[PDB]
Amino acid sequence: MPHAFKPGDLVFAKMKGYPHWPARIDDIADGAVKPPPNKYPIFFFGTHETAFLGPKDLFPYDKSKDKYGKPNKRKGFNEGLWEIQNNPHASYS
Repeated sequence: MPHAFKPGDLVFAKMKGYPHWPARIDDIADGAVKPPPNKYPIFFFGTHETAFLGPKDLFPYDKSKDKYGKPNKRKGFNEGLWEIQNNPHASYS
C-alpha cells in the first residue's frame, strides 16, 4: 500500500496551463526556504525549476508514465523525459 510522498519520489506534476510534467520530490537543504504547509518542493526535470505543490497535483511516475510520458513541444519537456528515465537522482545544479 502507498505511503505519503517523500524526497526522491518520481512523479508527473501538474500545473494549470502546463502538461503533466516529469518531476521529483526534492529534499530541502539546511538553511533553504521551506515550502508552505501541506506542500512539497517539486523539482521539474528539463526546465530544472522548483515549485511548491500538494498531492492533488502529484501523479506517481510508474503508474502514470504510459499516459503522460510522451514527447511534448513545450520548452525543456523532452530533456525532462530523458532525465527522469536515465538519471532521476542526479544533481542538476
